[PDB]
Amino acid sequence: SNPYQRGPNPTRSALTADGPFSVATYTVSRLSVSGFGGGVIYYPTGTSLTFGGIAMSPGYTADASSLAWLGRRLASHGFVVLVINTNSRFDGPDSRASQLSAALNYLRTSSPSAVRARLDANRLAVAGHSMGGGGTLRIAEQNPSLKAAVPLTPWHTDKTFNTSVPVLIVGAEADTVAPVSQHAIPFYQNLPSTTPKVYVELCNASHIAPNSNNAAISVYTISWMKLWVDNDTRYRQFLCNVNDPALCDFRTNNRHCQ
Repeated sequence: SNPYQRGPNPTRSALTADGPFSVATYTVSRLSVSGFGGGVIYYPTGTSLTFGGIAMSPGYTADASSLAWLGRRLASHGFVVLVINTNSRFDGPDSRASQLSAALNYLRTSSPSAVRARLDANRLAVAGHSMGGGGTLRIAEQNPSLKAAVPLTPWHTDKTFNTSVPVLIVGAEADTVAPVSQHAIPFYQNLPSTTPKVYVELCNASHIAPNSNNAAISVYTISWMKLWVDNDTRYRQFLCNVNDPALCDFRTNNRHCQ
């Protein structure tokens, strides 16, 4: 058996709404922590099981509420999710990477008792929007023990990231803030050919598509986290041999399908 498998057999429809786990929230004040700006933890309740953890970063001038829907969505499918606020809303992508690192260390070592009781500190991943997506790529470079990384409409002025962490990038076709031709697609192509990687492009979507309920972002983020954080091969079906009308491009080296 797989000891990390959680929840019933998935259907695509089930991954476009909140999942089977009830969700509690814990607000982390910025005065209570060092190395990042606090944020909000979404985590399963009404259960005795433990789950993998995810640290998520918002983008430039944005706060954790810009990703609240996705933190709740992920936690409801079986994850402990900390959506951070940054020390300053103006911090850049590599500063955001440092703060994801501090947030992960916090989850593992000094999170509240109710949160720590649901976390398997051995299985952690990262995600982030915009400059927070650039920070996701950088921390994946810095910490190869992470299980997965999902940069959402990522922005960074560096374009080559040497990481072995499995990466799924979400680009937005019509993005004029981090245009896919200058950001998402170069990040995808410049990742090592030996790293499991996937690129999905949302049809006629803008840079802020990740900041509100989005069925495609839901399906692919849940599935990538399930497959790699939980070793849950039941979610391969949503990531292999895909034809999704909400997508106008899908690329992969297919290392995750077997």
